[PDB]
Amino acid sequence: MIKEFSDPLYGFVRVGEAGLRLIDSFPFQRLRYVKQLGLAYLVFPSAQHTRFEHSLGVYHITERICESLKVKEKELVKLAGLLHDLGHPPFSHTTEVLLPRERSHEDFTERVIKETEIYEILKQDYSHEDIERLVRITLGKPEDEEEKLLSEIITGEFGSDRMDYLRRDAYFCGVSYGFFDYDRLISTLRVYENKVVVDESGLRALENFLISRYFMYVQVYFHKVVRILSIHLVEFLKKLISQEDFTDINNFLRLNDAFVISELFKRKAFREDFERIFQRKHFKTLLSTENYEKFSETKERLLEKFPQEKVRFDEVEKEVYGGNIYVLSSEGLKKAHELSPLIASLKPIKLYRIYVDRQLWEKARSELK
Amino acid sequence: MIKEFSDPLYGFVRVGEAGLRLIDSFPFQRLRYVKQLGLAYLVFPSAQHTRFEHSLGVYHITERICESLKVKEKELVKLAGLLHDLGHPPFSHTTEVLLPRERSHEDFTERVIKETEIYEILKQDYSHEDIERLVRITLGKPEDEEEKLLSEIITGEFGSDRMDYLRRDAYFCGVSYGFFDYDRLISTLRVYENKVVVDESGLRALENFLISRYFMYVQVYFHKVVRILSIHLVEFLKKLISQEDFTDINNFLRLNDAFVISELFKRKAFREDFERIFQRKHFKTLLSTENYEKFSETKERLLEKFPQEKVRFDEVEKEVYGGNIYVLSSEGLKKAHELSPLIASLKPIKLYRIYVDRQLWEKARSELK
Amino acid sequence: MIKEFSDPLYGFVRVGEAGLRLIDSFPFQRLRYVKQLGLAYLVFPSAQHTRFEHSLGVYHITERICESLKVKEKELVKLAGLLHDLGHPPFSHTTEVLLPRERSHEDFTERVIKETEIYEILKQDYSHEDIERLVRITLGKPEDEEEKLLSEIITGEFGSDRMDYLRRDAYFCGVSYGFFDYDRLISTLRVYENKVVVDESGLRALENFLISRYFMYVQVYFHKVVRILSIHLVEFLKKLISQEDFTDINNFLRLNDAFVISELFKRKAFREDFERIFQRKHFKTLLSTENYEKFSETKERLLEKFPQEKVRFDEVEKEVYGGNIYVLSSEGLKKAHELSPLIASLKPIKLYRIYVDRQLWEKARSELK
Amino acid sequence: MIKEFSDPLYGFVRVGEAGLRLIDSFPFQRLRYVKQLGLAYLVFPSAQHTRFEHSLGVYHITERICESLKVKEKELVKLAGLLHDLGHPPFSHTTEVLLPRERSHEDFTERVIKETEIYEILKQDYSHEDIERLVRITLGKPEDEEEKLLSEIITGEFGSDRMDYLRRDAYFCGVSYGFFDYDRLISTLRVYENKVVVDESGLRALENFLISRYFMYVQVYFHKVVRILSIHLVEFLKKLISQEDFTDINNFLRLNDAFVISELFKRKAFREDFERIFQRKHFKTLLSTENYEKFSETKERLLEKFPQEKVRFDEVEKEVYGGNIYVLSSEGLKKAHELSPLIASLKPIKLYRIYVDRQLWEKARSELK
Ligand SMILES: Nc1nc2c(ncn2[C@@H]2O[C@H](COP(=O)(O)OP(=O)(O)O)[C@@H](O)[C@H]2O)c(=O)[nH]1
Ligand SMILES: Nc1nc2c(ncn2[C@@H]2O[C@H](COP(=O)(O)OP(=O)(O)O)[C@@H](O)[C@H]2O)c(=O)[nH]1
Ligand SMILES: Nc1nc2c(ncn2[C@@H]2O[C@H](COP(=O)(O)OP(=O)(O)O)[C@@H](O)[C@H]2O)c(=O)[nH]1
Ligand SMILES: Nc1nc2c(ncn2[C@@H]2O[C@H](COP(=O)(O)OP(=O)(O)O)[C@@H](O)[C@H]2O)c(=O)[nH]1
Ligand SMILES: [Br-]
Ligand SMILES: [Br-]
Ligand SMILES: [Cl-]
Ligand SMILES: [Cl-]
Ligand SMILES: [Cl-]
Ligand SMILES: [Cl-]
Ligand SMILES: [Cl-]
Ligand SMILES: [Cl-]
Ligand SMILES: [Cl-]
Ligand SMILES: [Cl-]
Ligand SMILES: [Cl-]
Ligand SMILES: [Cl-]
Ligand SMILES: [Zn+2]
Ligand SMILES: [Zn+2]
Ligand SMILES: [Zn+2]
Ligand SMILES: [Zn+2]
Repeated sequence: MIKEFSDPLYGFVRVGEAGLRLIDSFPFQRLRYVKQLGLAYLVFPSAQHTRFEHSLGVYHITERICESLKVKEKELVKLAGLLHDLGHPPFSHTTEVLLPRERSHEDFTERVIKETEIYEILKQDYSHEDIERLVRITLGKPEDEEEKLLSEIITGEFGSDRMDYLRRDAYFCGVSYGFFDYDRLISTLRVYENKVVVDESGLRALENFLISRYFMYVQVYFHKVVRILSIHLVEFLKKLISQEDFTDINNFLRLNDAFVISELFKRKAFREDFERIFQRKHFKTLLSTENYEKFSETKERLLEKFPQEKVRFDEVEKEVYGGNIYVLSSEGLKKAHELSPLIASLKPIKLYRIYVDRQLWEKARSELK
Repeated sequence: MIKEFSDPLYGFVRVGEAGLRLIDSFPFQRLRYVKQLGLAYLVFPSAQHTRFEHSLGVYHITERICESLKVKEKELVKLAGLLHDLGHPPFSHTTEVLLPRERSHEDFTERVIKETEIYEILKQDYSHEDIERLVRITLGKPEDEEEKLLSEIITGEFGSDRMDYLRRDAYFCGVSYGFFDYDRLISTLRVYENKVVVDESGLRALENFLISRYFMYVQVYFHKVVRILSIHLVEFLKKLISQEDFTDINNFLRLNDAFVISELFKRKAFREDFERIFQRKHFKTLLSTENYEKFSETKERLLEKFPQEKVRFDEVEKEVYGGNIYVLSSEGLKKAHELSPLIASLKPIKLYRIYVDRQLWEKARSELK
Repeated sequence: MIKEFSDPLYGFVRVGEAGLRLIDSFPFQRLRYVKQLGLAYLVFPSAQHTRFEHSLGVYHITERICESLKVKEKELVKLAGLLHDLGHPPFSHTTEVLLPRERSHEDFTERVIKETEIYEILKQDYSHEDIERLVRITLGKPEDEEEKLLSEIITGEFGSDRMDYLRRDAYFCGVSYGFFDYDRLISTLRVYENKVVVDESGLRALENFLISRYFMYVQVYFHKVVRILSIHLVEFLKKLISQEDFTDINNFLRLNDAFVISELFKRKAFREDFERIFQRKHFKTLLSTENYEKFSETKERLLEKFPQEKVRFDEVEKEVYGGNIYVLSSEGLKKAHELSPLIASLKPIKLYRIYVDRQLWEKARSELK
Repeated sequence: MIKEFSDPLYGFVRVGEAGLRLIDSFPFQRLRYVKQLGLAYLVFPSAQHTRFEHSLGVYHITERICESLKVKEKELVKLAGLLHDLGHPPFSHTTEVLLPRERSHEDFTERVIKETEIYEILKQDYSHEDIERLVRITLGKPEDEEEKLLSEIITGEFGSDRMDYLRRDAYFCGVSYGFFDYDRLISTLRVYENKVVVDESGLRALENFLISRYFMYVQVYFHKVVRILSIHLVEFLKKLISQEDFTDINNFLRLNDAFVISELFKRKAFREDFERIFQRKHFKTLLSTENYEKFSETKERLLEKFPQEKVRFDEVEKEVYGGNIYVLSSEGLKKAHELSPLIASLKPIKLYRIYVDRQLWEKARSELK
């Protein structure tokens, strides 16, 4: 009826019968073989956590938020959270790689829910219409204001998805700045005018959350080496799937880290990809800057001199505060930046990197600056 | 010879023989009877830590920083850290009330070191000249470059004094928002051009340190009730020291928290002081705002209707980053804001408060809206 | 209506209107001036926490346990927990000192509840009969099986009193072994046959709790120096109160740490007490042993040779597991030691100490072993 | 020259050039593909940590212990710590299945060090003789007293190997019951009479270490489902290595977790193995008891009615304290139980389990009661 799972992020996650049935299905079990952070373990060696544990964590936090917000459709929203990652391919930024292969561009999460045993499991407790609702909610495609609130609980600025992965990524990578008082923040959330908002008692908790998110992006998600390994990985994965066909969902489901890593370790047609990823031959950071003009002028000089195939450019950006968070004050709604100098200080992260083939690095360095 | 003291911040603090002799003296033991945060325990109940434990913590953090920086004169700077608080008067913001009531203005820390057994104790290990250098170092008044480096270790922006109190204040108040473990920050410190600077590998640790400091200010030091209690206390302390004579250092040494409180709890002349501070009859916050114009305008309308005696004003304007921290880059020494857009962007804290006698509070409220 | 208090042990403690009224009374405020651990700060310098914060913590944990156990009289039990320490005198083991003074030997907690403004505050919400019930519950003097369950929630083996002070004492003294997963233990508690019992899912949590309790006793409560300072303190306090009269409860209420410490610091008739406690002249540990026979034979030799006034003996004992804890298993109640080798291993702590005047220590050492 | 690796257990692990050259070799990188705890992640989902991170942690803890103990041959013992796992075969309890399938029985750790690039790498820094000493030290087979001391640092009861895995296993499994920070224990270690011993000031830290180890055994290593999964895995692994030839070391090196799992997930011969391990069809626990007689009697009645193939038995009998740890007292060297009644009293863990095919489980249950 209820089973407990140890999770070092929370203590224990209690899961009821519907979640357990889903957990034991083949598509959910597959997530144990998909690292949350892809190749990041090559930089942060303890980053071994998988999408399976993250999905359990999302279910847990979704439950907590639904409890705090007194949401009526609690069980349906918890399952939406649990199943949020079913269609995630192995690695980072590789949904954009898979989608253009299949003719429909149908989201893989929607497909795994509707085309596998997951669909049958859900029907035990829900109508097909409620299942369509859970698909909209989990994919962030609400059709009305009711679904919008429920979807925000998982995918919003305070969503259970983000709350779990920020803390889980911090815990495994070893980044103490990524922790925030999730418990206190959840307790200060309110529904107001069909929005999830923060009570003014939660203003420090909100600051801490936004700042923790800043640290995770600068330290881990935008780490210069994590990014170039991902660049090499995606170029490889583009080749591997180039003639693969996803009309059969089982060709998606057979995609896990090990499958891709094995093709890389064994086929000699991919030796170059293999070296760039696994033998420390990734292109080397020539420039990392917050100054777009400096980046652009260096990029231009390099491309005048070096062939394009020997360089890579990466422009990364993330709003730390997107201007759309309300704080419920004594005098009604206000925007968080009106009340917080810290939130008021927050600007988008903008980082520009140039990487070069290890053979040309010295030449590119001296003949360019 | 070497004794260990339990300290929940650090595990144990190990102290050598010179430090123990100093710890055992009466002017150091006095610090056990002066709360680090004065009356803050009336708002944050667990803020019971004293200047005694803080001083042991400063000694321990000074040791650590000297170890990281490979400082020659380690023992002397450790002792300068240890004795840094000898001249502190009970509660907060009290130095400025005692100095005018003393003819020459001499710093009480220097007086306690020179006019009590502390001097004889230090003379066992240090020359007359090194004791004068210890005094300058501890007061932040160096006369040369060696003294300036050593003084920076204790009193600088991330000096051992601040590193200990920010962490200890958070630990005892219960402030779960900052990350307060500066082991990483300490490890990335360097001496360059005779300054304590941060290596670029410590940029994130420096960001975390400045954010943790912002949280302590907004949550604790500038808490609106903490501030009004201190306003009441300081008014009283001035009456109590109308014209006390500090020519005899023992009249300073007898000032501890219990002495001040007893003088209050007992005398019928000081009854309204007692009520405002200890019977929860402090002036009530009418306005707390970040807008100087709203403050100025409310102050005007208010002083039209009510007498000055029945109101108190408080202006807090505090820099979260002072523009004077160096980071050692591969390109040489930079200002921290030159390398961290986030630090470059941290805004100052600006808060304006108006407090009114609790009897007139409802009267003042509706008469202003 | 609800006020939040920061407590580093829990985050925030939320207190309703009845608790707030009680908190702001003179007898509850007095507890801010009574250190939980008495003179232990002379050994563990950060042990500055007071009975005021402990009482708030007891209220908080009582609420949590009542919630987990679905107790009907939740509010009355929470207040019983909040008011549990009202009659605690300053220091350790000094209730046994005060009781024989007053003619009635009435418990001081009962007296403070019934003879001060506390009584009037409680009547706002409860009948005098319910107030008598709260007195029985808080003092562990239940009159029937209903009251017995409620009283166990506060004063039992898993009581909220113990759960708070073990963790609070660990947090402030700096003893990491004294922490246990209080949250998990509370969640596995059950009421069965009018007893608080532990579900079998909580068996590890129970082991951890009992072991944490072991560490606190060996490291802190029975620390050899903590004990001899308490021995000197109690002998002093016996003198101070010898002719004091407690028929007026205000003579109890004026007893706080500062009052006693001041009599000690200022009256020269007590110079010897003062030195033994505050000038490092406490009797020195000559023998500390688990072997009663070795203790007894050494005690006899010393008393043949030295006058009794120059030695002190201390026999300390504590059951770590008292054989009276039930675990609700699949096949009904069992005793914890049937299921746990760790609990099965636990024997009473038995420690025997001899202390001697610092003048006779060397003579006692050589002329005795 | 010196590189830093994030490790959530320690902050960062700093490695010098000899260690980096070893870390970058293929036999060391293999360890990234072998989970520390085998199949435990099927019960404790976050148990994803690998032998790679564990080996870096052993290197780091070895460094720390050499620093505390002032060990001359620090670099050599650190490298012995680093390479300790080179010969580990994927999953748990697998050494004993590989050794009989290899003619001479030579330890695979020694083979990997001598028969791969590891040897050439070590020869850059160490003589032929020091490499033979490193091998003995790491295998716990010393030939003299220096080698024995160094080997104790890694493989002893509180060796760096155990200190790291107990803490790392707790951190990733989520075991909140022990205290697993052994900084204090390390600081109290001494070398006496050429043994690693504990100073009496570390008696409590030693008690905590042994209790923390008890918790890991009862909660994780002896978890009834963890044990049955390993029983199924080991039966399969034996079939897979019926007669594989390990004369070529590359046939050992190609054994990682994914290789074993692939061999299973794919071949139709191994289908019931696959189901028992990966499709939650493991034999179900019929009996778990501490009573050998109940075990023996249930085993008998059971084997009367059901065939051997449909049942599995497991006997676990593990010493929580082995009687062979020394504590340096003021009276000289003692056994730990001579000084700690609690350690003297810790009982062994004894657990007997009977598991049955999940089809026959209800049939076996009521036929036995
Ligand atoms: N060399 C090496 N570094 C690793 C490994 N795993 C994690 N790391 C860390 O991640 C970083 C990888 O960057 P690297 O490829 O060496 O390029 P770098 O930025 O010039 O040092 C290193 O600095 C290490 O701190 C590993 O297996 N080998
Ligand atoms: N009333 C009261 N509040 C306390 C006490 N100790 C700490 N606090 C905390 O102090 C804060 C504000 O106190 P209060 O005097 O009631 O000011 P106000 O509520 O802002 O008008 C609240 O967070 C209380 O939780 C106490 O003894 N009495
Ligand atoms: N000397 C000294 N020790 C203190 C003080 N506060 C805490 N301690 C600690 O508590 C212990 C007190 O014991 P002490 O009176 O010195 O007798 P000891 O057991 O022989 O060291 C010391 O070992 C210190 O670790 C203090 O003010 N002075
Ligand atoms: N059913 C199931 N349990 C899991 C899984 N991963 C971890 N667990 C935990 O594994 C434990 C026991 O698993 P199970 O196979 O159901 O054995 P049983 O419940 O004791 O018969 C429970 O604590 C689960 O919470 C999973 O994928 N499926
Ligand atoms: Br569920
Ligand atoms: Br209440
Ligand atoms: Cl939680
Ligand atoms: Cl990736
Ligand atoms: Cl995010
Ligand atoms: Cl010293
Ligand atoms: Cl103050
Ligand atoms: Cl809590
Ligand atoms: Cl005491
Ligand atoms: Cl107790
Ligand atoms: Cl090295
Ligand atoms: Cl295994
Ligand atoms: Zn997600
Ligand atoms: Zn200070
Ligand atoms: Zn209590
Ligand atoms: Zn190992």
